[PDB]
Amino acid sequence: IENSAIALSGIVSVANNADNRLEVFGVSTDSAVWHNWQTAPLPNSSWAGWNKFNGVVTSKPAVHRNSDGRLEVFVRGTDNALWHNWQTAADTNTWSSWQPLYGGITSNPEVCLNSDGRLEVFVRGSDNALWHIWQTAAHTNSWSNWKSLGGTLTSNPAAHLNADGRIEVFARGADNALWHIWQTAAHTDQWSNWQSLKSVITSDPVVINNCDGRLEVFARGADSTLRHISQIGSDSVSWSNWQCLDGVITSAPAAVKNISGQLEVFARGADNTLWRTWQTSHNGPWSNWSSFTGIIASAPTVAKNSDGRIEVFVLGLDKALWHLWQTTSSTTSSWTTWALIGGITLIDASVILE
Amino acid sequence: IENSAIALSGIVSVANNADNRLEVFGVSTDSAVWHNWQTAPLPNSSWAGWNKFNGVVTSKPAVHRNSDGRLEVFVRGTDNALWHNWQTAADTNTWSSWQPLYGGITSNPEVCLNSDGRLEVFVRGSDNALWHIWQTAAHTNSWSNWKSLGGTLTSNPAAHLNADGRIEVFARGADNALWHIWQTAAHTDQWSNWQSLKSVITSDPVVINNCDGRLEVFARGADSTLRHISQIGSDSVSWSNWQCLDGVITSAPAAVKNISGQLEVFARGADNTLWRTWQTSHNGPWSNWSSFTGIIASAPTVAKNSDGRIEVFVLGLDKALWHLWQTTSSTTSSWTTWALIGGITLIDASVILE
Amino acid sequence: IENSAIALSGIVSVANNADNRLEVFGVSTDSAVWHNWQTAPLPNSSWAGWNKFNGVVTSKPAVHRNSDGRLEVFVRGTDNALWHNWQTAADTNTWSSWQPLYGGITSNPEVCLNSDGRLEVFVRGSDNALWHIWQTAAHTNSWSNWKSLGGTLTSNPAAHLNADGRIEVFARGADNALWHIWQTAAHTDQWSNWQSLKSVITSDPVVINNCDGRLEVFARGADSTLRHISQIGSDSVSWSNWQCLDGVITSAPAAVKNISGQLEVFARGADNTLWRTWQTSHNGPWSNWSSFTGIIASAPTVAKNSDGRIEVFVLGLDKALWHLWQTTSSTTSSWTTWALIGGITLIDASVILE
Amino acid sequence: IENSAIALSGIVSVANNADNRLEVFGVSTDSAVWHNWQTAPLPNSSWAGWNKFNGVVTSKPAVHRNSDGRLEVFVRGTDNALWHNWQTAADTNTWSSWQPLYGGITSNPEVCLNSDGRLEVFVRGSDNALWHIWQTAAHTNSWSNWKSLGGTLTSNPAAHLNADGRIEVFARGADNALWHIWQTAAHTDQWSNWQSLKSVITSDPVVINNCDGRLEVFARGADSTLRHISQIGSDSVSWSNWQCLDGVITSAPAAVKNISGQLEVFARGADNTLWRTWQTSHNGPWSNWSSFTGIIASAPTVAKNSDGRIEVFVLGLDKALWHLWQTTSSTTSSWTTWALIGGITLIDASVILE
Ligand SMILES: C[C@@H]1O[C@@H](O)[C@@H](O)[C@H](O)[C@@H]1O
Ligand SMILES: C[C@@H]1O[C@@H](O)[C@@H](O)[C@H](O)[C@@H]1O
Ligand SMILES: C[C@@H]1O[C@@H](O)[C@@H](O)[C@H](O)[C@@H]1O
Ligand SMILES: C[C@@H]1O[C@@H](O)[C@@H](O)[C@H](O)[C@@H]1O
Ligand SMILES: C[C@@H]1O[C@@H](O)[C@@H](O)[C@H](O)[C@@H]1O
Ligand SMILES: C[C@@H]1O[C@@H](O)[C@@H](O)[C@H](O)[C@@H]1O
Ligand SMILES: C[C@@H]1O[C@@H](O)[C@@H](O)[C@H](O)[C@@H]1O
Ligand SMILES: C[C@@H]1O[C@@H](O)[C@@H](O)[C@H](O)[C@@H]1O
Ligand SMILES: C[C@@H]1O[C@@H](O)[C@@H](O)[C@H](O)[C@@H]1O
Ligand SMILES: C[C@@H]1O[C@@H](O)[C@@H](O)[C@H](O)[C@@H]1O
Ligand SMILES: C[C@@H]1O[C@@H](O)[C@@H](O)[C@H](O)[C@@H]1O
Ligand SMILES: C[C@@H]1O[C@@H](O)[C@@H](O)[C@H](O)[C@@H]1O
Repeated sequence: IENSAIALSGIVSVANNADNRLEVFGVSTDSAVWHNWQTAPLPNSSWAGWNKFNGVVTSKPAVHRNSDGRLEVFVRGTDNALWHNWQTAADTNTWSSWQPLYGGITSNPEVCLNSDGRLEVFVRGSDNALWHIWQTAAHTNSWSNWKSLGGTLTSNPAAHLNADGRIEVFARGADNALWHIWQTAAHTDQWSNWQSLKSVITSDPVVINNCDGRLEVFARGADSTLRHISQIGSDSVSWSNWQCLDGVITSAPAAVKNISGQLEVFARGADNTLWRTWQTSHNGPWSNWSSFTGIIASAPTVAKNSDGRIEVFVLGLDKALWHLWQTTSSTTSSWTTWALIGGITLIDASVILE
Repeated sequence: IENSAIALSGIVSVANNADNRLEVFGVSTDSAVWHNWQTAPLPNSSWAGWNKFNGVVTSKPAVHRNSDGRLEVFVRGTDNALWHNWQTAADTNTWSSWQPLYGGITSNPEVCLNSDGRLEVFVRGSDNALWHIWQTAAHTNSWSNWKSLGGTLTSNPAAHLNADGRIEVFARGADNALWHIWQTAAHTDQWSNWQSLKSVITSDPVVINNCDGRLEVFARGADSTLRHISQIGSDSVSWSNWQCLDGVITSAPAAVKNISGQLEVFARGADNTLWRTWQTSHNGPWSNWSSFTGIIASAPTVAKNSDGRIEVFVLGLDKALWHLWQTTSSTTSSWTTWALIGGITLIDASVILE
Repeated sequence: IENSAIALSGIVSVANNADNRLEVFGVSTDSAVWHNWQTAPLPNSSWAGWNKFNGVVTSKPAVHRNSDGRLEVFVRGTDNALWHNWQTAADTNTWSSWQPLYGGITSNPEVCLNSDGRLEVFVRGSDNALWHIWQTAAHTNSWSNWKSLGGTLTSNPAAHLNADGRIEVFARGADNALWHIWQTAAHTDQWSNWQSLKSVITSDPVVINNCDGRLEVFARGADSTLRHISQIGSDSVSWSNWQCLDGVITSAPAAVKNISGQLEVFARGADNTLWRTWQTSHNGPWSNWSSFTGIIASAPTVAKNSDGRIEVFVLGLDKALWHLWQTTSSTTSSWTTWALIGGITLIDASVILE
Repeated sequence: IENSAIALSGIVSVANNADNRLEVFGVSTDSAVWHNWQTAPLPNSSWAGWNKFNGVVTSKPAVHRNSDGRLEVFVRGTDNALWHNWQTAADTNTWSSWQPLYGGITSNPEVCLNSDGRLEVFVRGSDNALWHIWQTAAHTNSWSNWKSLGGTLTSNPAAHLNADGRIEVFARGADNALWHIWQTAAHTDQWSNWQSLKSVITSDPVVINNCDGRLEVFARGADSTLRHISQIGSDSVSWSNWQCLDGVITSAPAAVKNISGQLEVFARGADNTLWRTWQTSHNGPWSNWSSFTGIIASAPTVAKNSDGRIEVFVLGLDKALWHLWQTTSSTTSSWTTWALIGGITLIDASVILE
């Protein structure tokens, strides 16, 4: 792989509804977003079946739950602008049409919830800088003007809240290194400058918070293995050294914090099957990768059910969506084998960043 | 103190709105619930001023945020039944009138959110058993019938979600020991029998979840000191031994999990000032109690702001509400001194359980 | 129990030889010290049988391994002075006679090894102060003069090295509180003043080091339950709050750090059987006490074998020594039932401090 | 670097005496072992000056403290056999002549102390297998016959005790991977088969025990960065995945467990200066490498003083020994700059394994 490669992404975006039912969003062969959902937040739930949103789109969709429980989806349109739609009531299948947010965008959109309940969206813009736009009142359709955060991006952005409520954004730069930028006061328009975390990454960055409030970042490296880095925490502005984990991976990674407070990462492996690794104790070392049966055609997208069971979605070789999950809440739970969520096929609509 | 004492309670119930603004609920000299709130989730926010809900009540009010962001308050009425009111839209001061849930209740109400978005309320009933009633659809005014969980209670109930989504309820029994009962499957009407955690407690029990998903319970003991116990976790049905902490306390305790993932407890001390103790490292031993200046006339009620700053409310010697808070997000932050939230005086409306 | 009670002590002192074989020292009905030992450091080792040291003694004996591997025993004599004897070669049954160290002593002796290889002995003296005497060259019979550390003691002293090589000594004071005093530079004659850790204790204090270098102290409290306190560590001069553990105990406690780095404490319980409690995770909460079958007539004395198996010695109702042990090295090992180390009976020679 | 490279080794072997004074052993331009030592275990100690052992040698020397405190040194002779010498009394400069242990050896010797006080030495033999010989009685000159443990080695062996007293040996195999072999019962002649830990390493392996009893292994990898792996512990036979740490290193690493229970590693860096990294919390992530001033000409050899201060020895550009150290016991201590231990120059006598 080249230093400038971006590993194969997830084929859906997933959210929990207000009632915690899982719901997935992908793009079909008609270049439209479709969605499907659990009918009940139970281990044996049926799924509703695929439902279409009319309108042609030109990126992967990003979904987030508002602070009033309503799901809202962001996508690039045929005009290269940002568009969004939403549930008009939490847990209900009454959606708005696609509505315009304008701008000129050149990445998939990334959405985060501020600590004061306002959604905020981050994209690469026409000048390759990071741009952003936000709700100006929590869970309301009153949006700011577009504003630039500068930089030169070569991946999609990834955003996460610090434990103190400050949004921090990670993105690969022109030197193929991981860069980041952050709010310097919680949920305020006061941002740092861009700083480098060095290294080279060959996927979009993925970020998660540990129990103790430290952000941890995962990405594929130049040698095609998973690597990770973390905030050293307490008063400090610093981060750890980077570490690689052995095992060649062939997609973006997806990270989750299990019921027990420990980190787990999923990725397509060198043999094109799903691999999983977990921290074996607190902060701990990481397990050898474990494989699930079956060749997969996207990165995993990982979610947690209402009862904390982990569930993983992928593109199959039939170009449909498949999933598997933990059968019980224990971190030692058994797993199911891949099952089909049939009715449509999906395409990878991700923006070709080059 | 007698084994059957119940330490002085908090004078308000507090919640975060959908936008994370703090809002408090107490009962004034007119025996009505009044509320007040931060106008913005900022460290220097003004407060709106006290607003009254018409109607005479006969318990402490309990508030919880619905899964759609709307606050909802529960209280006993003049008819000894349960009543409730709610924001009709998240973050807005448009409330319903008090509406009936019926029943016959003999404690303050305790409200919990299931892991599937449905509110559930626990009370002592006319027969001294634990009773419960719940939303049958998330964030909707469709409520179940009343149902009994048996037992014989001598404190108010305290409810908390396990990390796997099962509600567990703690209450003092007829032998003055801590008892508990739990959902055996997440957000389902399938409950355990009552089991004893032994000991004797002389306050309502207070419960919190640690980072690693273990519940921990705090209460005042027979010797008037704080004591605590925790789930041993992983696969186990067991709990730890009890431990006491030195230092005589003179109110119910209030527990909070700080930004760093560590536990802190607040309580009125032997000298009638606010005391605080914290875990000095992970799981760790506990700090000696630290005091804040000023005599206080209730237990503390503790909350966290949108940026993780801890804030504490108490009844003053003037019978008004006072508060203090961390000036910044660090666990080493300085604290303010008590400041008045003036405009009304409060009474302790707690149900006299004897 | 009275605040000034001192719980029943262990009936033997135990050490590991240079080869790690266990060896025990007690006083028989002839008021002489006798000893016995494992013939091999193996789980099924035979014991040599009881061997007598000629000479009448008037305290419990204290043993320590020199920095050259030779065991050395300290005891009060018929003249109320300190006496000592030693192996003349490591792992060999060629002992010196009792030889004089003089002084006037009014407690059992306590021996510690400095971090520079010199033995040091702490006693209560004729004026009730703490006194000490030491080897002036490692593992040599060149001893200092006696020197006073002041104070007013009401228990035997207990000494332990800090992780940085400074000896620290714990003893109950005239107010029945735990006091302590320490070297302010490693293995140097530069000591702090006495400081109080407050509380009241009703046993000799017992001290151990945790993995992370923090000392932890265990003692029975005024309410006859185990209590404990620890250094908060890093740069700090401070200690934690005290915690009690439920369960009435009826002897001194004995603490051990298992193979896994976790603390375990043993004590005679309220029913006069051996009880055990362990930290269930790192720093963690403590397990409920677990009992072994059989009424015992002393506190436990606890040791670890060459392979880390824990072994516990007690006085039986026949007035002989009994022991039990872990059958394998795991912290989940099964335990044997009490077995007799027959051939003599023992008396409790502890100095009656009142 | 090639997969079969073995990074530059330490220029001395170091031990603590019975009194904890540091003492170093190297080979000079006369192909003889010389040694030097602290005269007192103090932060400002003078060093005695270089003293020669007569006799020409043909490997790096290995030293270990016996269970009776006497230092003992192992080296290959001009006849390719193993030879050894020892202090005839702990802490004294009265040494034996070199005495024969015979055999045919083709690596540097590695010495370990069993948990029953017997020294054991591991070498590569004439057939490239691992061979061993041991004291048959603790701290005695009664040695076993030579015995083979098989395998095919391409590095020097590294031995360490498990927490349960079982010796485990690590060595690079014919495939350049890390292999290991272990006692299956403590201090017994009952060994496992060889098993692979996979990976490729380009230095001798270095092993240390964590607080919690898990062995951790450090080595340079194929990409010239530090990598490490650990036992997953409790009941398990398994190890973690390998992790690399960023930063190109140019010598063997040296690992130490500080006062606080945390791991630190030292290595010559890409700029030929001494680099250091530490675990920033428990098990934690690792700090970015920190550099000390000055170009160095060997790997570091790391030791701890009687008071826990870390001290590091290296070969200078003048071909003499230099050292630096922590000025106080805190893990935040300042460090000195390199100072000369003058009087001789040293050569790297390591056996050329190819
Ligand atoms: C998502 C939107 O879909 C339709 O609504 C188009 O008219 C827009 O340009 C956009 O593609
Ligand atoms: C998202 C942003 O869209 C508009 O406001 C442009 O002027 C910017 O360059 C950026 O493309
Ligand atoms: C991910 C799925 O894996 C197996 O179940 C295959 O049979 C499917 O086509 C799909 O690739
Ligand atoms: C809270 C309610 O307040 C009024 O609405 C009364 O009519 C009810 O009995 C109840 O007290
Ligand atoms: C809350 C409950 O109220 C009614 O349904 C009563 O019949 C019960 O006894 C209990 O008091
Ligand atoms: C809690 C407050 O503490 C001090 O500030 C007093 O002056 C007030 O009356 C009040 O008791
Ligand atoms: C331990 C010693 O035993 C004998 O050697 C006596 O003569 C001494 O006074 C002392 O009791
Ligand atoms: C151990 C000490 O013995 C002597 O040196 C006495 O003068 C002291 O009072 C103390 O008793
Ligand atoms: C400690 C031992 O416990 C039981 O085994 C009794 O039969 C013995 O007499 C002794 O008390
Ligand atoms: C270390 C030994 O040194 C001398 O004693 C030689 O005679 C031996 O062959 C060996 O080299
Ligand atoms: C150390 C060993 O030395 C002898 O006993 C040889 O026969 C072996 O091959 C090995 O070299
Ligand atoms: C390790 C030492 O580093 C510097 O102090 C140089 O001046 C020396 O020659 C030596 O290389």
